[PDB]
Amino acid sequence: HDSANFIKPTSYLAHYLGYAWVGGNHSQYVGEDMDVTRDGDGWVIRGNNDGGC
Amino acid sequence: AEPVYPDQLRLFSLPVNREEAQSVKSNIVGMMGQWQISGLANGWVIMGPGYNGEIKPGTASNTWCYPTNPVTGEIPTLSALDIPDGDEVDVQWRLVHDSANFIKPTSYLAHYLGYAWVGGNHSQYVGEDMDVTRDGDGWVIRGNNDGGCDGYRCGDKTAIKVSNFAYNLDPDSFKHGDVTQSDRQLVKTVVGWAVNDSDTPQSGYDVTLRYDTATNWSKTNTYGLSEKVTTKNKFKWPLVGETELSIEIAANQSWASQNGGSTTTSLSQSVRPTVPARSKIPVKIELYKADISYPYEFKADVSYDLTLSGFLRWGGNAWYTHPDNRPNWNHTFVIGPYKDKASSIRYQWDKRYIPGEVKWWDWNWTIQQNGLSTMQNNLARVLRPVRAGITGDFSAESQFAGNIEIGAPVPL
Repeated sequence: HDSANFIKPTSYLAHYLGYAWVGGNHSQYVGEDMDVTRDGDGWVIRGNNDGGC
Repeated sequence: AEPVYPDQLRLFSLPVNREEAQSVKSNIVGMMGQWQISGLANGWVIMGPGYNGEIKPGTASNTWCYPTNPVTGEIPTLSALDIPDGDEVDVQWRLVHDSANFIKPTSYLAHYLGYAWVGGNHSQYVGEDMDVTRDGDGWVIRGNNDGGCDGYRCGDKTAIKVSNFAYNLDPDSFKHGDVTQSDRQLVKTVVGWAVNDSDTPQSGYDVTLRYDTATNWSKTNTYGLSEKVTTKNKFKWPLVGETELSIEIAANQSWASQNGGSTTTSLSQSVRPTVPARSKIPVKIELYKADISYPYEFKADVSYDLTLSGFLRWGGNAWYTHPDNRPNWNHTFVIGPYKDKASSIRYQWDKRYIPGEVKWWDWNWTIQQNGLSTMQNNLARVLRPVRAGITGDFSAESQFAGNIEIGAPVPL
């Protein structure tokens, strides 16, 4: 849940390597508007997709 | 950045962040009417049901807030309950027949989680008019049902079951008494001599006796196929005359699979004497099977398994899927040290801030219904430590018993 030391650096790496759409629908910037969830024994971080795009 | 405990959230109509709102989103959105909209900090808005909980930039007439200097709401620790000394069954009897320190706290927990009819027919109050009985190796506590009652399924009362007691001994307290033997049967003996005709003491001697026993098992599955072609003809041959000739060609395939296992028990004994110069020493070893018995005592901390069994109320219960068809439920908690997540009250309480961990009981629901301090005080009593002195007796059949002897030296 740390934005400046985890969520943004990781999002930029995915972006620089060529992964598409690394961000949510309420911001035009990389790593913004990301949702965090607990899933089994790990965690999943993904852009928010409740609105349109 | 920091954990958010939903019981601390306060809505006003005169400030929670976007990141905080998302981590406990389903609690905030649950506490909202359909089509309602409320504000968050820094220009953000959280929308209620019907908008599916959407968090977007915007404004609102009212705001979700979280207090300055919040609390964690941990379960308090109480001092230990002392039970007068006796054997295991006497100590168990004293615990389950205690009304103020056992029967009522346990009854209230079942009630707060949603179990129906936790009480007898001669009182309108929870935990009153309860009967206690001994059943096999455990105890059963249930409301008395000899008179009549009035309510939907009022004859289907909830039971509280107590079993699987365990002891954490104080390291310096354990003692045992005389060990006695009976029904002794001989397995084998050996006798012999160690002889030293040198001018120095010698310790290089060894006599060893060993006895082993074992069992085993296996299972096998076999499948297969076969194909055959045959031809037959008649011919006239020299001297022999008409002959029937038959030729057969065949092939086959087979597959098999096996599983198995075994167990072995082994016991051995040795004697290794030191023998003086110019002397000899006799030795002897014996092995028997025997029934073994002895008395013991110690001081310890008492733990147990607590099981709740009944049906869950239609109007609301704490099971995380909140069923409404009045199903029969059975759940076990371990009152004592941690073993697992499903059975640990402290684990589940402490993790109530993470929605993905709520797989059994919903403790945020119980707080909303009864109050935070209500639930803290009830759980502190349910989990209170218990101590007692224990006396008892050990017995076992067909165990091993032995004897190893080094005799007096004889000069050569």
